[PDB]
Amino acid sequence: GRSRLLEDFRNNRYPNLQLREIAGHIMEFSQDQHGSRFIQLKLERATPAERQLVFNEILQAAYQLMVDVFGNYVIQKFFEFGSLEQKLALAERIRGHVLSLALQMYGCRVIQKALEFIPSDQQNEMVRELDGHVLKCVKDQNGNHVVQKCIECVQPQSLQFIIDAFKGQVFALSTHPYGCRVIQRILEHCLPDQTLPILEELHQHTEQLVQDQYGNYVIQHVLEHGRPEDKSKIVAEIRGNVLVLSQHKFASNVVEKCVTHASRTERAVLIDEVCTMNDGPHSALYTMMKDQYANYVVQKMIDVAEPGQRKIVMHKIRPHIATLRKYTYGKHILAKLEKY
RNA sequence: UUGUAUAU
Repeated sequence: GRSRLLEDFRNNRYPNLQLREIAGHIMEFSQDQHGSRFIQLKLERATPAERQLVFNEILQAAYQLMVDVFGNYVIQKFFEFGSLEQKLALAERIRGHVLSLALQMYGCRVIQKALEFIPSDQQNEMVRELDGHVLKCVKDQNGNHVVQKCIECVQPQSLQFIIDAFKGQVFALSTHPYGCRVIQRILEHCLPDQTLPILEELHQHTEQLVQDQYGNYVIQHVLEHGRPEDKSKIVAEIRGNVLVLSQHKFASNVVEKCVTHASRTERAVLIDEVCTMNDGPHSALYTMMKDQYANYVVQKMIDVAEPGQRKIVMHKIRPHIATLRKYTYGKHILAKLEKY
């Protein structure tokens, strides 16, 4: 299968091989483990003349290289360092194939790279080829990265169709391992008329979402980047349940984000809840300090509590200081107390 | 190494 030239190249007969010397052999080298790398390194410091020579041989069969295990890297390099005309030509070779490349293990990488460097007109045209296949792409291991990329690179106005497709299924997608990702990208880049519906559904299912393996990340995202109004709705769902959620493998993380990003009043109230409320033997705080997950919440509470309130928290912990040593997680609270 | 998610 390999030509003499490539054959000899792999055998090291050409230690000083230059781009111009593999003329007529570009496609072959590109689909070869070492040949590809050989081309990729020459493409970054090659005269636009040498680059065109390489371009001439891959344009026609560009797609074949896009879905190639080693060839997809040569195409990516042109989208990044090639000329504007070369990027546009490759873009034309992609036309009509966006969907299949987006779901392709190697091609999805080309699509993502292309979206980053082509003009808005070519981006929009690429995006439109996904019209009608949004959920299929969002749920695909390769395709979800292309959708995320669209969301971060394309004018949010051209993404409305993705928003339309997400309406009514936000809860379902927020617990999906790829969907939770796309949803976080939508919250960071889309327009208010587009994030509003998404947020309304996230609020509707906050209770289930904070406890979900993936949904908890979506909720934490809102706490770390959302508007105060959205952050407050989330904090309101958490209050009254601090103790229980603090002991949950997934929701405990959301409790921490609430403590950290809540308003001054909200923060004081969440901490007080566990300083006042009693849990069977002793207060909620004591049970929290001995728990495998809640001990982290107590520490976050010590860190952000205001001086006056930190004092209250310390006094609550104080009496248990000697006993804490006998518990796996209590010990970790003792360590935290050291600094204080 | 006291506790959870993205790919050549």
